[PDB]
Amino acid sequence: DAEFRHDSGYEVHHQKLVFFAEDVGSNKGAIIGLMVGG
Amino acid sequence: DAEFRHDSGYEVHHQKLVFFAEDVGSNKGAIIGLMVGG
Amino acid sequence: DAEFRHDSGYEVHHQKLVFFAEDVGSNKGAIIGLMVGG
Amino acid sequence: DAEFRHDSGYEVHHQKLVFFAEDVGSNKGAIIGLMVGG
Amino acid sequence: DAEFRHDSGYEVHHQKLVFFAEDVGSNKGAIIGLMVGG
Amino acid sequence: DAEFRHDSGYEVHHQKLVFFAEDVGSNKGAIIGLMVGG
Amino acid sequence: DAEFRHDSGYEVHHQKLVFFAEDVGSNKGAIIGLMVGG
Amino acid sequence: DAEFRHDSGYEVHHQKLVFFAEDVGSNKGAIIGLMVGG
Amino acid sequence: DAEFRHDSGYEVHHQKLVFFAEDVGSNKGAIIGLMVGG
Amino acid sequence: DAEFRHDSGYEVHHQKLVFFAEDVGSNKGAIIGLMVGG
Amino acid sequence: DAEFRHDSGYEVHHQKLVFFAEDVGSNKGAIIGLMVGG
Amino acid sequence: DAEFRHDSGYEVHHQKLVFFAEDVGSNKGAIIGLMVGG
Repeated sequence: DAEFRHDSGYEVHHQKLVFFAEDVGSNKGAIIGLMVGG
Repeated sequence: DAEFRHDSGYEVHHQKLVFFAEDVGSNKGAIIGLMVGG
Repeated sequence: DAEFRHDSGYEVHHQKLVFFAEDVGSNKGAIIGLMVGG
Repeated sequence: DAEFRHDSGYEVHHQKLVFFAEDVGSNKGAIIGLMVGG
Repeated sequence: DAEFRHDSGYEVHHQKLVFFAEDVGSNKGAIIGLMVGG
Repeated sequence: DAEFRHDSGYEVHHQKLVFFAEDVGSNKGAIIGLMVGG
Repeated sequence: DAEFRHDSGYEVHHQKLVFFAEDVGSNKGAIIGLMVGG
Repeated sequence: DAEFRHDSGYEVHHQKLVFFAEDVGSNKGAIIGLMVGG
Repeated sequence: DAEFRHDSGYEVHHQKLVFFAEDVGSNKGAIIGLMVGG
Repeated sequence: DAEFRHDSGYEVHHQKLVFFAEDVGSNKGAIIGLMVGG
Repeated sequence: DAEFRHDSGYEVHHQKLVFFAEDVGSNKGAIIGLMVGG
Repeated sequence: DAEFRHDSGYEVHHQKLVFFAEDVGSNKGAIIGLMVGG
């Protein structure tokens, strides 16, 4: 799960970036190419 | 699950970006190509 | 599930982008190509 | 573009799966959330 | 582009899986959240 | 681009898996969250 | 119950305030949110 | 119960304040959020 | 209960304040958040 | 301002109390008995 | 301001109390009995 | 300001109390009985 929050007060600027990310180009907890005999 | 929130106060700027993301190009918890004999 | 919220106060700007996303190009919790003998 | 082909000769089996896929949960070459001032 | 091909000769087996995939949970060459002032 | 090929001769087996994949959970050549002032 | 009384004799002044109050923003002897099983 | 009384004799002044108060922002003898099983 | 009384004789002054108060921001003898099993 | 929320899942009980309150017997931000000469 | 939240999962009990409160018998930020000569 | 949160998982009990409070019988940031000559 993800809980993202951003709260702004008094801000003066030319440029501002806020970047919040969890899974970007990811295979978390994945099973890929499994073989079981029985 | 995802809970995203953004609250603005007093903001003065030329440019501002807020980017919130969870699963971008992802296969979280996926099973791909599994083989079971019995 | 997703719960997205954005609240604006006092904002003055040339450009502003708010981008909220959960599953973009994703196969979360998917089963693809599974084979079971019995 | 896709050019998928499968030819079977002499095959004997309990189970056989052939899985050919392209762009499964994808946004290839897509523009999402773009802003140009002029 | 994809050019997928499979040819079977003399094959005998309990289970056989052939899995050919391209761009599974992908955003290849995508533009997401871009801002240009002019 | 992908050029995937598999040719079977004389094969006898309990289980056989052939897994060919490209760009699985990937953002190759993608632009995410870019800002240019002018 | 309230018994408020003010008697003026010989008084000379720019400003005079007499403030008599009882139960201002009060919940005296109140039952709020009570639960009895039997 | 309140018994408030003020008697003025010979008084000369720029400013005079008499402030008599009882139970200002109070919950005297109140039951809030009580639970009894039986 | 309150019994507040003020009597003025011969008084001459720039400023005079008489402040009589009882239970200002108080929860005297209150029950808050009580639980009994039986 | 007040933002109150309660969400129930799987609940089994003899008795349950949820009590949410902000201003109970309160004079928040109040002016009482002010005197200004000019 | 107040932001109160309660979320229930799997709960089994004889008795449960949740009590959330901010200003109970309070005079926060109040001016009471002020005198200014000019 | 106050931000109160309670999240329940797997709970089994005879009795449970959660009590969250900020200002109970309080005069935070209050001015009471001030006198200024000018």
